[PDB]
Amino acid sequence: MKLYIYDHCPYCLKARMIFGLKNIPVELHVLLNDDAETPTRMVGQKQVPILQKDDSRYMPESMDIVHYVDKLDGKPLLTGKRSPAIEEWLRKVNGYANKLLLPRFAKSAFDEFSTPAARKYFVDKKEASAGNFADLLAHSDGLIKNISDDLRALDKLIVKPNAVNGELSEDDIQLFPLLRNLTLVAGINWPSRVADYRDNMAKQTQINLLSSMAI
Ligand SMILES: N[C@@H](CCC(=O)N[C@@H](CS)C(=O)NCC(=O)O)C(=O)O
Repeated sequence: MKLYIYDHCPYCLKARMIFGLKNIPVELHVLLNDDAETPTRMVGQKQVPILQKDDSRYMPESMDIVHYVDKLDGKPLLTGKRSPAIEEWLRKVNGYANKLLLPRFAKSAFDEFSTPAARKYFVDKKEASAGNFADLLAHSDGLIKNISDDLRALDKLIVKPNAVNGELSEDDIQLFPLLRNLTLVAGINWPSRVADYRDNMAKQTQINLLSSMAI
């Protein structure tokens, strides 16, 4: 199997998580952010992630990829219950986290931005949809306060460091990518159960945190 991604893309992280949790090899390939030709040839639209199955078929959609991979060996791991409280929290934080993440992604040394044109493509598309990056960065301290406050609420919902609801579930798939990407945001106050879950799930999934790149 092969997986076509951007390193910053949370949907790509979801797909990467199931390969890491099950110790399944996969050939990761980062596409440039301005590359429409490759994904459109594969799945008829420009988006990532894209899985190539062993028989050469290409398949988009992070949660279809997660479901497919988790069933291959007949022993799915994502058997635990989801939590309405976690869904509510993610609904709230996914409503604004991009205001912190997008301007920081755009400055950072991710492979999908390795040409000037690919980085500029991201900046121009995302300033159009999310707003002027200088203005988003001007509001960093208020947005960091908001994240830190919301992380204190999440802290009470982290049942175990290895699984947000106590048994591995799709809520780990939905939550970890956001926490991983938030480690790029210098200044966040991380509560202890959230921090332990972040670190434990990074190890289980073999996905790097971005703490060393934080800005
Ligand atoms: N529903 C898709 C969402 C994927 C997605 O929105 N990926 C973003 C990158 S994070 C992307 O491909 N946007 C279009 C682009 O980069 O041209 C999934 O779950 O895989």
